[PDB]
Amino acid sequence: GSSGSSGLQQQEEETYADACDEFLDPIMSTLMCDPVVLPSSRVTVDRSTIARHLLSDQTDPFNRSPLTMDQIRPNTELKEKIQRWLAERKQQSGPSSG
Repeated sequence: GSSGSSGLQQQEEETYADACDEFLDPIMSTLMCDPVVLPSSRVTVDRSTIARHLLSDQTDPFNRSPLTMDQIRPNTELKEKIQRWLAERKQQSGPSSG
């Protein structure tokens, strides 16, 4: 349990204020974990960001043409870049216990 001025989580979860547009979603404006390349609009969007748009109208949010989950492909060229930054960004100054 708690002891004094403690807590599990006080709202919010993350805070990416140092990511380039290449990683940030064009619509969600947030970090992209699974960026999919749209073969229609040629735009990079999260695999989940597109799914929400392919719920009632299976098409592109920009091109507005025939599009589906099978059409969109995973942006490996970008995903590989996110792994390099997400791993490099975690540098910090250096803990100190002693």
